[PDB]
Amino acid sequence: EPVWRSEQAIGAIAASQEDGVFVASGSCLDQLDYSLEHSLSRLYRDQAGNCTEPVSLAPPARPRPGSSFSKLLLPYREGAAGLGGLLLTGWTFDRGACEVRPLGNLSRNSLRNGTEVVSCHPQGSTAGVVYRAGRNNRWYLAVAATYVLPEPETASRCNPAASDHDTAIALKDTEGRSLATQELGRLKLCEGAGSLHFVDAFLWNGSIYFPYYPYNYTSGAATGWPSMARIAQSTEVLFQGQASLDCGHGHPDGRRLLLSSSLVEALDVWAGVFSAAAGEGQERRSPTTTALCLFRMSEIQARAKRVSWDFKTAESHCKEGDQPERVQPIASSTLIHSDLTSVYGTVVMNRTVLFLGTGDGQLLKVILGENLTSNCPEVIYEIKEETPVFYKLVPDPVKNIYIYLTAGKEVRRIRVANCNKHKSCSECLTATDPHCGWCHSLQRCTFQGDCVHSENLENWLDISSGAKKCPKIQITVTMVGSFSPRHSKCMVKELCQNKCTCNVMFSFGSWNLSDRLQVFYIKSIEPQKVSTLGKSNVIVTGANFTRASNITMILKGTSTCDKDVIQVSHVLNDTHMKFSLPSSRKEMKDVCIQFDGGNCSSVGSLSYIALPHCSLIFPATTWISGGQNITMMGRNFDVIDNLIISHGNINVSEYCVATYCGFLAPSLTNVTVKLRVQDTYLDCGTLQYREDPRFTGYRTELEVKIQNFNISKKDIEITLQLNCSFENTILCKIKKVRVKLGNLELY
Ligand SMILES: *[C@@H]1O[C@H](CO)[C@@H](O)[C@H](O)[C@H]1NC(C)=O
Ligand SMILES: *[C@@H]1O[C@H](CO)[C@@H](O)[C@H](O)[C@H]1NC(C)=O
Ligand SMILES: *[C@@H]1O[C@H](CO)[C@@H](O)[C@H](O)[C@H]1NC(C)=O
Ligand SMILES: *[C@@H]1O[C@H](CO)[C@@H](O)[C@H](O)[C@H]1NC(C)=O
Ligand SMILES: *[C@@H]1O[C@H](CO)[C@@H](O)[C@H](O)[C@H]1NC(C)=O
Ligand SMILES: *[C@@H]1O[C@H](CO)[C@@H](O)[C@H](O)[C@H]1NC(C)=O
Ligand SMILES: *[C@@H]1O[C@H](CO)[C@@H](O)[C@H](O)[C@H]1NC(C)=O
Ligand SMILES: *[C@@H]1O[C@H](CO)[C@@H](O)[C@H](O)[C@H]1NC(C)=O
Repeated sequence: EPVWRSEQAIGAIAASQEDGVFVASGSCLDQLDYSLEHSLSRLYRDQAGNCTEPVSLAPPARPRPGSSFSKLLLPYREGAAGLGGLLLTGWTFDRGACEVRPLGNLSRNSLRNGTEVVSCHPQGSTAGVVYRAGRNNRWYLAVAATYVLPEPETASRCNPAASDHDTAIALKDTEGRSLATQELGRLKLCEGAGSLHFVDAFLWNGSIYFPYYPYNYTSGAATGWPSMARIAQSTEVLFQGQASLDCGHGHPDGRRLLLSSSLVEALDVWAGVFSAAAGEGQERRSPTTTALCLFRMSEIQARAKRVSWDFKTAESHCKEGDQPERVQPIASSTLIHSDLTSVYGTVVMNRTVLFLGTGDGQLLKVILGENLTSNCPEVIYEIKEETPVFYKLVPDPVKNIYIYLTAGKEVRRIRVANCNKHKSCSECLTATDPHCGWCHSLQRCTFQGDCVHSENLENWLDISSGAKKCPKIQITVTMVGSFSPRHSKCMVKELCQNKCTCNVMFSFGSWNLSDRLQVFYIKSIEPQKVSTLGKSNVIVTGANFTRASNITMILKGTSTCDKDVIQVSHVLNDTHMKFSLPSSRKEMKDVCIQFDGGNCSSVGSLSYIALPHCSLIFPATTWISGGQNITMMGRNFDVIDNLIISHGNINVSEYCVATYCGFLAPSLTNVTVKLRVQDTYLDCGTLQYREDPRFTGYRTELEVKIQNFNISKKDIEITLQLNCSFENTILCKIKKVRVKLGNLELY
């Protein structure tokens, strides 16, 4: 689990074919080894050495588009004959400058500079892709960006000249001086829809696609349909069409933000993570706001009509004609989810694998079925801090069993398949994980490369064989399935034979095997933040809760995973009933309640929550007398059942909200406190108890002298304006006097 922590939040990341992993964090761009251990080299773009962000960037609402300083960062020409690869990096600084440079030692001279290539607005979108075009097949760079943002301050003037005001897509040339854009190599804009935010750019079937969506950077709300603009893969912009993408299924007003994109290459299927406006961070965060939608590139390629809806065309006016066709996703695959942030699709052993990154630090992968039907996603890796996953996942190019998860300011290299939990064949083959296969020589569920050391390929049994094709005992007893060796020995108890041979045992040269109608009203439901371990007692308040025999609660979190259907635990007062929810995965499940018979009554959202990890303990030491409200800062404290103080246990109260919570130190000594939730106990540092401090008094004004404890004003009560400092004793001054400290009251 090798991690690389930057200092400022990651702005971009790419992975070269053989030159390491480039990560653009703040003002500086680092290159690392594929193990993310040592920054082989580093470039400073703004000022030497000091690579702090010149200005402050507000990390906005997870649905809202982020902001960074490194707009473009993409390697190309790599794997050439003799020409070392190139890296094209474009920054916000210097009017959106962009430099080509040698892919490798970063501190080498930039070959060609260039200005106004990428958007110079830190929150403006930019997405680029290089390709081959021209009579001599030069390397061009198609860049779609938000050049003009209506936020120019008279100090510095980013927004390009009045001629290039409405420019969205430009076909730069990586050879010409300063990356020159032709006259016709640019795609104009319609000035009505607010701005456009481009998410991606990729090549498919001789064309470039730019998935975007209209957007109001001032307001923060999408102002139209997420769309895809399709351009001919040439030297001059040949606008070939534009098509809206309709992924608002399962949500009232629809999903109009495009959070991330990825083209599943060998499948010709685009895969996009859409979301609806989730208020301010998480206030309208519903169980169905985000949705992974899969589109057939053929349908987008066919349905995109050249209409002047968002981009100026030479044959119409802005929104004075047709409206763009709405392309419908592959219906059997759309995966709804409360918080999705990024997607990356690939194909392994002729099976689509879509890794997804959720807004709470989960990387979970789905494996599409036969007719591209999605399975319920397995959670691969979880970030302990639940930081929203950066919207791009990059697969390790040199070892195809890794992927580089970026989150906040930390990058890490995580395997793509958590197949160590499978202990048998069936566990390894019914899960239908394409990366994982059973291994006889090791008798373990593992990757391919980790067990193809014996040259007989059938040693590592994969899924394409089928789950039934592992060895088993057959009755006249024999071995069935696919074994590695053709020589074994059978022994039953007590006939034995050898080899393909004949309690039961089949032993091989490397392994072995052995076997011997009224109304119904719902006031509310509490709590609404159940920890992942479930909750034994969920109280639903309402009315007439006794006029029914079979009352059920149905929770649905993920449009692919099944539903949690439960019966009422013990029907209390006709106004109150009580349920018991089981363990699940971190999610925000919808809760309907269906009585004896009828439609579900959607009581409201109900969010499972990660276990409470304990960050810090504010005082961290108090007098053996105690009584000081120790404050604990952490995450997900609202779901805490209660607290334990183990040394003998001591029950103590709690006064808490989501992130932090306090409690009077009751020990009356190094004690360990533990959050208990649903019969489980997690640790929280250690509180130490020492003797009460000694005092000396003097004197409007009052001066006191005391010989570890971090005493502060609200801790002390002096009745007749405290200010203290250590001078060694330690003197504290305030302008029949009484002083209360914890539980000790004296003078
Ligand atoms: C780095 O540069 C930024 C420019 O805004 C400045 O605010 C910061 O103090 C500098 N830090 C150091 C260590 O030079
Ligand atoms: C990169 O080039 C500089 C320039 O001399 C050199 O000092 C440095 O050692 C080089 N680093 C690598 C990793 O090639
Ligand atoms: C920008 O372009 C000029 C023109 O060649 C060059 O001198 C300068 O080094 C370039 N800047 C960077 C950061 O490469
Ligand atoms: C939406 O965009 C328009 C044009 O950019 C702008 O005038 C308007 O102020 C934006 N919305 C809000 C609420 O400001
Ligand atoms: C590729 O583009 C051509 C150009 O018209 C089109 O006819 C063809 O259908 C496209 N390929 C696919 C798989 O749709
Ligand atoms: C019903 O009993 C529960 C406890 O079992 C209590 O909290 C609630 O207030 C009671 N409601 C009525 C209407 O009696
Ligand atoms: C010292 O006391 C202050 C007073 O609030 C507290 O915030 C802090 O956590 C204590 N411990 C330190 C500074 O190590
Ligand atoms: C301790 O502090 C918390 C918040 O910091 C507060 O809610 C709690 O009531 C305090 N306890 C005492 C005994 O002052």
